[PDB]
Amino acid sequence: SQGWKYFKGNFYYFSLIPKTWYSAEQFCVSRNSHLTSVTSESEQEFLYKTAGGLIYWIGLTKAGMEGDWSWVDDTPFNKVQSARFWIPGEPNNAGNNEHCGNIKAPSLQAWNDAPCDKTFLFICKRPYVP
Ligand SMILES: [Ca+2]
Ligand SMILES: [Mg+2]
Repeated sequence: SQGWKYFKGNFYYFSLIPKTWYSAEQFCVSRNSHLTSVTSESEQEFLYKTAGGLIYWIGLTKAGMEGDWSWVDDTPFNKVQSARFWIPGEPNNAGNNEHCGNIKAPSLQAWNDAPCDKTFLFICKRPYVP
C-alpha cells in the first residue's frame, strides 16, 4: 500500500474498511504488520490526532488467566505507564464482554474496551526494516 504513514521508526495503516478485532489483526498480519501498540505519549498523540475523532481498533487485547491487558504485537504491556491512556473509567468491561481495545476519544485519554466482535476501522503498525 502507499497509504502508510511514518512516525519515529514505524509505519502505520489507518483502514478505510471496518472489521472485527481479529479480522482486523489478520488483515494487518497479511500486510506484514500487527494492530498497533502504543508506547509513548508522542505515539498516542500521533495516533489520536491522525484518527481525527473516529474509532479505530488498536492492538489491545486481554491475555492470561488474570485478563491483564496485552499488545498483540508482543510489545510487553506497561500497565503503569499506560494508565494515562485510558478514557477515565475505562476499561469498564461493559456487559462482562469487552476483551479488545480501541482508540475512541480524541485526547491522550483515548482508549476504550469494547466487544471484540464489534466492527470498527483499525490501525496497523510495522517497524521500518531495511
Ligand atoms: Ca468500555
Ligand atoms: Mg482498508
